[PDB]
Amino acid sequence: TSQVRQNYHQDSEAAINRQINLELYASYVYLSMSYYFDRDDVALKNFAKYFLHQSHEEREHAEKLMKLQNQRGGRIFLQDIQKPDCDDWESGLNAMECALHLDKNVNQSLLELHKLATDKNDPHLCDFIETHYLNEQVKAIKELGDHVTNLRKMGAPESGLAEYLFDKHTLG
Amino acid sequence: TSQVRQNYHQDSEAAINRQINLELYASYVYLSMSYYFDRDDVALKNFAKYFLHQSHEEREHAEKLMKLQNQRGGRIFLQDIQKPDCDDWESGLNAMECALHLDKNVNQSLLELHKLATDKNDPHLCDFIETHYLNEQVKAIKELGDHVTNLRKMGAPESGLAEYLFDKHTLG
Amino acid sequence: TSQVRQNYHQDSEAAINRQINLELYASYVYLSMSYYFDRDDVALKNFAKYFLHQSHEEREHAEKLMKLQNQRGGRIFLQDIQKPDCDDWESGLNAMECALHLDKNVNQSLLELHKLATDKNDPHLCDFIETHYLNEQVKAIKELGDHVTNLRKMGAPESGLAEYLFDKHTLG
Amino acid sequence: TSQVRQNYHQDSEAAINRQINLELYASYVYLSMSYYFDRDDVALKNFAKYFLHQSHEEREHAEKLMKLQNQRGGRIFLQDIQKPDCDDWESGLNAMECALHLDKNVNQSLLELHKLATDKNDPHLCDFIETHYLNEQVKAIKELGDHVTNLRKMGAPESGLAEYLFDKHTLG
Amino acid sequence: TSQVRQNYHQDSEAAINRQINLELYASYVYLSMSYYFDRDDVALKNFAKYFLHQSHEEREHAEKLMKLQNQRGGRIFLQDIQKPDCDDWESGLNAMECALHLDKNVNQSLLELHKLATDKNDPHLCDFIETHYLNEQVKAIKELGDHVTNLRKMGAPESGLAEYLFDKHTLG
Amino acid sequence: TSQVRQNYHQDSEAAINRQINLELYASYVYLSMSYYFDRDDVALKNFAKYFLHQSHEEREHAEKLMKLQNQRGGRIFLQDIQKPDCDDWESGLNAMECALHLDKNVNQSLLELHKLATDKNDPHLCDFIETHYLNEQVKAIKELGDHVTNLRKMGAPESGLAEYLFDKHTLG
Ligand SMILES: [Ca+2]
Ligand SMILES: [Ca+2]
Ligand SMILES: [Ca+2]
Ligand SMILES: [Ca+2]
Ligand SMILES: [Ca+2]
Ligand SMILES: [Ca+2]
Ligand SMILES: [Ca+2]
Ligand SMILES: [Ca+2]
Ligand SMILES: [Zn+2]
Ligand SMILES: [Zn+2]
Ligand SMILES: [Zn+2]
Ligand SMILES: [Zn+2]
Ligand SMILES: [Zn+2]
Ligand SMILES: [Zn+2]
Repeated sequence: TSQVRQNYHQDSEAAINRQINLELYASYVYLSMSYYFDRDDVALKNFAKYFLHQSHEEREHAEKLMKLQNQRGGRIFLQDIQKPDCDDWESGLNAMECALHLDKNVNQSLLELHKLATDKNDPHLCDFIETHYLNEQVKAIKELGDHVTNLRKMGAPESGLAEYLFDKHTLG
Repeated sequence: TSQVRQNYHQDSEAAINRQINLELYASYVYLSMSYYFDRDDVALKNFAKYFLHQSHEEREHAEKLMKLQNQRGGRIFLQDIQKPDCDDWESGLNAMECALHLDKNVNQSLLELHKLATDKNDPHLCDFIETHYLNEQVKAIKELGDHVTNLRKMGAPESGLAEYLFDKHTLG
Repeated sequence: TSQVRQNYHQDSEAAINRQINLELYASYVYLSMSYYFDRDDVALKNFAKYFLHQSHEEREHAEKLMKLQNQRGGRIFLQDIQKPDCDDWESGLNAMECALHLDKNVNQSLLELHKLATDKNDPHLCDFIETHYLNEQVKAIKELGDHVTNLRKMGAPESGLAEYLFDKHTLG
Repeated sequence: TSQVRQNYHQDSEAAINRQINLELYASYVYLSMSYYFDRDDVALKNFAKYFLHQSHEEREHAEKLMKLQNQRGGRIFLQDIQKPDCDDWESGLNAMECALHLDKNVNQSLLELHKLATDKNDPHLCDFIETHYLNEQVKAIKELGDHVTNLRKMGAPESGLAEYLFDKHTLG
Repeated sequence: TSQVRQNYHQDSEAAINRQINLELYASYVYLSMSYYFDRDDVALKNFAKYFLHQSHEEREHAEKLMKLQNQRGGRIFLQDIQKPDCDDWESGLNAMECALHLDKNVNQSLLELHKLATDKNDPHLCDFIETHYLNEQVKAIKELGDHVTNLRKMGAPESGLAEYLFDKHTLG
Repeated sequence: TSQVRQNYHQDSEAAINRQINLELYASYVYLSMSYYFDRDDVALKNFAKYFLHQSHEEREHAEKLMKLQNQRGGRIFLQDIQKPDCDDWESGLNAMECALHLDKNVNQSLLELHKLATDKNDPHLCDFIETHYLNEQVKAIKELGDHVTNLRKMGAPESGLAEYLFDKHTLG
């Protein structure tokens, strides 16, 4: 038991360690999506940049949870980072749809972490999650939804014109 | 035999002289492609600029090989620069496809030059080719492939809209 | 088969994909080592910074190989990133010893990749590896060896004084 | 027939296409002369620079004629660029004598082009040639004559002292 | 056996130690040549400066090889630096001829070192030699050849006028 | 006999030539000591810098004596530079002790040179030696003595802590 540990439940500790793995996984999915758009037969450079940015943010989120763990006197236990579900992400629209899905899954896990912190009366953990994670996640999900909507309305994925112009005018 | 000549095989000398002619030819093809896009009935000003830039780079590559020849104590022997295969390059997509083809043919010749330098144990020539030519060539080929992919996906050559917007948003 | 692919052997492609996984793994090991030094019962802030820097460099190395793959017309296939061997890295000296070991293992893999590229007469891949990877790896290994030597001479891991002063005067 | 074509005779069009080839050839001769002076057994660096500058100007002149062709609604037809008459240009004086000769031959062709434009009552072509080509050509020829005179008076080609000092004091 | 040593053959180690001695010797020859030109009965101040610069570069090359040795885990073994063959270097032309000769001898040794590194499959050593040594050596040899050519053409060593003007206009 | 020679005894000339060799040797010893501290199993970077600085100063001292020789109308005769007595300098303290010893040996030779110049009534040589050499040598010896004292008092060579902290706080 850490000399700093206070009001920090075993279950919260375990849940943070799960959250660290999930942020790392999300980072990995976005890394895979970015370089898919860097292929010579896909060639949408701003989709690639957009997803590489999201990838580095997810890693940064992981790092902040790892800092949180040590702050509270918890002990970090890392797990394998699972390769993503796809190697080939099909189109800019499909990738955005999969990103939206992934962000909601990460959000659900954040919400469950907050429920747990509430159940354990850990107001420091509750506020940490609300301050750094919940509103950022909500903004991301709204942005990914906006992107999906625009791509669909432009006639993606069928219109390669649509994905080309979106890359230029929205992601550029 | 030059007072500077050292470890420089007759065959390498001949092969450099062939490479100088090929870079000059590539310069010429790109020159022809540029001014095709400057015609009043083609009128894609950024395709024209793009290909004029590639043309001057090829000439610069020729000049660097000519410098290399003299550096090593070889003797430059120039040959006719052959007019390109086409006068009319048809479309922005077709021109990019022909540029891709040409760059791979030049790359193949660079690779054969490197094999020869290796077979003759000429590490200075090997590194010259790797330093100035191989990665530049690989980048060019990846870029031309990206361009071809985007044009095709936008609906070129049939969509004159596609070639117009590509000229603006990618080459502009 | 990619429109850009040229002189790029199936085996090189596979070997790059293995190298991408290994750089990612090394990134992960360093991430784990960094936050070990951020524990309240370890508390060596510059060891933590040092290893976090190495972690981000490894990720950057992975990203550059992923770019290389697409450049050459290869296809990126990602694998799980394995959790590191330890959760608790014991001391600054032990962590540096494990870092040295890891960097030599990564170097060995780089060397095998270069042998393969040589055997396949792929001078572009040979030079890529020499330019970005081999000398950087040699510098890292020399630096980690210097660090290990100094820690040992100061009386680490037994002297907590030694690890404290090294963190201040060398890593600070 | 181009939508822009006006008062532009078939013969003028053909003559411009001949002029483009000749400027390109002159560029090539000067390129060859430059790198002759870059040989380790010739080694007059400012003769080399001087002739490389003239080479790039000739190419630029070719490009301006190609622009002219398209401006008027003509169609560019490129021909082989013939290798120059010599590989070895003998001395700085001899090269200047050959440059003088070449510039007068190019001038003669410019004058014949102007006669033709006059005979076809094409005042736009007449003025184009007078504005960009005739006075520039006359200056070049006067300069090359000045250079030849000075080299001869200094005792070139026999005095290697003379060619060395001219390179320093006039071309440097 | 060094904790950093990897893929570094005993023969490479020995060959680096030989190369360090040769760069040091070349430094010494150039030092001797410089101060010959500083004699009151020779008095060519820019020949003296030129050769002193080359001398310090050679020492710097030695130092970089010594760094390389330690980088790879090799052990530096220094040998006597032999006094140069001459005390009196006769003329600016003769000194340049001897410098050319010396640089080719050093180049030959560099090439043999590269053959050895290749035979031992040491791509790090191969690239080190190509990156820092081979092109620098080729440039030096081309420059020394240019200098020899110009001196000879001006009428050195017989013309003391020629050596005086070369010192001013080329080395100044 | 040089047109500039005046009041410059054959013995002084010979003694200067001996002094040039000794400064060069001292330069070499310091060069060897520097790179000993650059080994991965020694790793004291500021000891390495300190001794490399001393090395370049000794070379500069040699060069100034060579200038002196020519100034006075003497003739420089160079001898082999002998490899130093050790390859492995053992510790920072031992290296400083050997440096102190070497500097006193060089000082003794300077003093004998001054006695000779005095005996030959060569006030220009006497003052040259006093101005550039004697006080610089005395400062060096006092500094090396200070360093030795501090290392000994800190518990070097046995305390690797002592050598590490001295490198940081005194040589850094
Ligand atoms: Ca798995
Ligand atoms: Ca709150
Ligand atoms: Ca033909
Ligand atoms: Ca596992
Ligand atoms: Ca290389
Ligand atoms: Ca012909
Ligand atoms: Ca000897
Ligand atoms: Ca000896
Ligand atoms: Zn996140
Ligand atoms: Zn090229
Ligand atoms: Zn790496
Ligand atoms: Zn012209
Ligand atoms: Zn050298
Ligand atoms: Zn001294």
